[PDB]
Amino acid sequence: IVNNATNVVIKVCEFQFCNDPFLGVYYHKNNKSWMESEFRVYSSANNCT
Ligand SMILES: *[C@@H]1O[C@H](CO)[C@@H](O[C@@H]2O[C@H](CO)[C@@H](O)[C@H](O)[C@H]2NC(C)=O)[C@H](O)[C@H]1NC(C)=O
Ligand SMILES: *[C@@H]1O[C@H](CO)[C@@H](O[C@@H]2O[C@H](CO)[C@@H](O)[C@H](O)[C@H]2NC(C)=O)[C@H](O)[C@H]1NC(C)=O
Ligand SMILES: *[C@@H]1O[C@H](CO)[C@@H](O)[C@H](O)[C@H]1NC(C)=O
Repeated sequence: IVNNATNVVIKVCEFQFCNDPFLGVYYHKNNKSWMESEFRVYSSANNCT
């Protein structure tokens, strides 16, 4: 279950998970905006219904 700042996603797949999975939000100084930029959770996704 991940909330990637735009839509709630529920997936049950054979993920090859990273040892340090995370999400990365980048703050842009010039326009003072925060954007979702990094999605480091799974290296692969297969075999799921
Ligand atoms: C959050 O995750 C969802 C699902 O993984 C993303 O929605 C998909 O985005 C891709 C990229 O354009 C589309 O091809 C798919 O059709 C989308 N699925 C839908 C609409 O059901 C969503 O883009 C992700 N959000 C961010 C900011 O990365
Ligand atoms: C995961 O995906 C693999 C890749 O297709 C599947 O491996 C084969 O699946 C077929 C379909 O039943 C079997 O006949 C083969 O014996 C499987 N192994 C090989 C080496 O071909 C695997 O079944 C999938 N697992 C799940 C739970 O969906
Ligand atoms: C802020 O600037 C960056 C880079 O110029 C851009 O990617 C981002 O979309 C901008 N944010 C807004 C809210 O316009």
